Amino acid sequence: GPLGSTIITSLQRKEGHSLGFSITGGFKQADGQYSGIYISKIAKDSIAAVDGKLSAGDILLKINDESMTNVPHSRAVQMLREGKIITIVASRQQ
Amino acid sequence: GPLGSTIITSLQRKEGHSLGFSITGGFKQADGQYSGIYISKIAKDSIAAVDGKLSAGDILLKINDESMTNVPHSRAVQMLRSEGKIITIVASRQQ
Repeated sequence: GPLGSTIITSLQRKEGHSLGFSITGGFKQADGQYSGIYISKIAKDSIAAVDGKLSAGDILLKINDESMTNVPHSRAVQMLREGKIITIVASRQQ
Repeated sequence: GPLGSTIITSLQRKEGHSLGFSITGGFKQADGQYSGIYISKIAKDSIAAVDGKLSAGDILLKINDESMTNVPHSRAVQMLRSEGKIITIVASRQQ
């Protein structure tokens, strides 16, 4: 059956470091909605990697009280570029 | 690599009929959060099946302005029973 772990983690920006994960998705669908946004890769040496909670393939659902569902790619990027503390809610399918 | 279609659809209850889809998930995790809620099955003859947008395996993210993320299973059931004639559902289909 379908299984989905709910991942919640808070990351602290470090001067000179980025969060260290790339994202994909958030594409405009023919029906007008925007596709889901996923974590594509995580740099082995980065704040997210050291945290260890997130993983590539996770779907991003929330970033600092901002929903990522039916949201364009550019908006999710701009929202991750925002304060010192970034609380992320994602889902990991298995 | 990962791709996910965002499905949004509004269903109308029919007097004498139920929505006609079962759900699974919403289990309490060791970290305290509740797992995602998925559509398990859809009755071949039901409002959701006739609508055709939803499918088994889709993860439910929103039901009539109520988030389904980090929500226990019983709460999702009660919210899919305490909802009015119109049910607006937002889910994601992974491929």
